Amino acid sequence: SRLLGFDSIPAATTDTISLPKGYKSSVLISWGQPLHKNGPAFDPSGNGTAAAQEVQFGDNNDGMSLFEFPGEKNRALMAINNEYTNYRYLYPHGGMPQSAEDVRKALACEGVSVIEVQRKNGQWQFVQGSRYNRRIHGNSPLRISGPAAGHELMKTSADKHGKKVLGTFQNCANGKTPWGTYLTCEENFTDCFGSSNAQQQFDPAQKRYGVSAASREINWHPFDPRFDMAKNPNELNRHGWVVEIDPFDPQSTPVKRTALGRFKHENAALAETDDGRAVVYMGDDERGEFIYKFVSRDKINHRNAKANRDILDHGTLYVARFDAGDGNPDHPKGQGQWIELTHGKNGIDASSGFADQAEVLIHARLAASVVGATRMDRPEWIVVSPKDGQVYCTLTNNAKRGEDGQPVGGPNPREKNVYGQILRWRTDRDDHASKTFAWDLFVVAGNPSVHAGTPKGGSSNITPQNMFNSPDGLGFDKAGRLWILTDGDSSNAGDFAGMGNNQMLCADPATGEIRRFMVGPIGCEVTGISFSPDQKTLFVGIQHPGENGGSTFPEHLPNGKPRSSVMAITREDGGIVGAHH
Ligand SMILES: Nc1ncnc2c1ncn2[C@@H]1O[C@H](COP(=O)(O)OP(=O)(O)CP(=O)(O)O)[C@@H](O)[C@H]1O
Ligand SMILES: [Ca+2]
Ligand SMILES: [Ca+2]
Ligand SMILES: [Ca+2]
Ligand SMILES: [Cl-]
Ligand SMILES: [Cl-]
Ligand SMILES: [Li+]
Repeated sequence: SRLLGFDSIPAATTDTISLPKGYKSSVLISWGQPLHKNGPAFDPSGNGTAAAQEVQFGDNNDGMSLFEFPGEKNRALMAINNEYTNYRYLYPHGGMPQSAEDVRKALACEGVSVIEVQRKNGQWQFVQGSRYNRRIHGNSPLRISGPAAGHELMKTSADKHGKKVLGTFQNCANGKTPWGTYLTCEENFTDCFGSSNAQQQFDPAQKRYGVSAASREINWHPFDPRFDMAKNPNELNRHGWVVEIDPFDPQSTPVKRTALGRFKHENAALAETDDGRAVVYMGDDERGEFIYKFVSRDKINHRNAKANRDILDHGTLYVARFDAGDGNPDHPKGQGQWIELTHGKNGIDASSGFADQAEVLIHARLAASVVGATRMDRPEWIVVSPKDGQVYCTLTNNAKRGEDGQPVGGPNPREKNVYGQILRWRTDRDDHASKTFAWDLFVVAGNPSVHAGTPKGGSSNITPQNMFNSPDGLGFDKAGRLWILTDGDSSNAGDFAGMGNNQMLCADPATGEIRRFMVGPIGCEVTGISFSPDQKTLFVGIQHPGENGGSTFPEHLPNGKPRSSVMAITREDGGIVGAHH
């Protein structure tokens, strides 16, 4: 291959970072790092306060973007998501929150960490004390904008006007706009809500989004009533959005962009129509949910960044339908289309339960079911090639594929899918404004050591050497290499025998060739990817090392506490990461 400059590494089970010959890794920043001058040191005992956590790097770092600093090649800003927390390590008691301060501490872990990084002797390092350093967390004051701002469904007793919301949490992955802003995506936000009424009767929209009275083992609602559906049911509507942040303005108020719809947002991939309007491809990460596309009303003003202030408030939301494909067992190919989610179109009207467009966006999942969107195997990250504009989407797995309502077909070709696949599409005429596209399965993950000669063995670009499961994250570099990050079963046993710990692989989109590049430590997932502008440093996140108690990464102190970290990968020779030596 022209693009793959390293040899595929073996799978690993060690509590370390494994890389190819000639590569090195360094910890850029870890959960708990104070961001400001004289800030509170990380306390490995768990006794750190919620107020200190609000000024420290958040937990479980996930999607991230790097922004070049105008006029200074040795500076950059990074906006890094903090998705959730690990109660076994957050609290001294190691269990569920026991107080309002414990709840505040968990909310402080989540959100976004904006940091400055500087280079000295080729090595990028965190700059504690930079004026750009900032935490945006679960209790931060945010604004709501777009078509659902101010709607009755967005009003609560604490916010009677439906335009001011506390926090962004469950921040999964990201987007980077061409107007210098950062998009952060609220994914499993519903897990945080419960009810003080164990017999609460949830309405169809609440049930579709998966809320329950017990919460999904988060248990904030007994201490903070904002999360108690018996008292503040509309608070559920004020989360599950894409949030826009300006990393260069530390006093700016982040904005929830309701025009992009409400669902369990994984990431937000940017592209542009041939007539210059912004496009945002978005996955809803839940078994049997959909893939969405937002197209702005107005043209992007590339040379006047602030003229795009509210470009994401006006536009059109679509959802995908994919056909059955050609039935190819290895490389199925087909067509699909984008179906508009607008009140008064495609059967979305009062006869199907939608009074206005705000309700269509707040309950986008329901409107998408009305129009006949294709139920997918858990869409996670979406990326757009900078070389040819083709779009790539992980479909991480779907243990329920084949049950009633989720038939096997087209881009979801296997029942009880434990491995996942990567879906690709090419917008017609290579114009992102097109309502139709051609699709193919770029890779169908599998285990040819266990299941050779069967669908569970994967596609022919999968071998026992490079095999992996549950692709989640994706990233392109400027050369056109496609980086694949995994969040799968790390047991290295049964269906996952020989896959080892979670990992990162590199692929050539034009040939389908995939090589394993990095293996992460015990209990982690590999998530978050960004490159330095010169492409000589690849930044990648190690999330929840030791989720089940088997790691001390990265400090490796005796009976130590593992910490999610952002790693800086470089070549010892100083060349471009992934390229030939
Ligand atoms: N109690 C429960 N009921 C229903 N769905 C659940 C569940 N616990 C987890 N899930 C969902 O099942 C899927 C698999 O769970 P898991 O925690 O393994 O996923 P994950 O690590 O992929 C989450 P993420 O998408 O943030 O990376 C996810 O989509 C998760 O949201
Ligand atoms: Ca993910
Ligand atoms: Ca995942
Ligand atoms: Ca995960
Ligand atoms: Cl179709
Ligand atoms: Cl573990
Ligand atoms: Li253009």
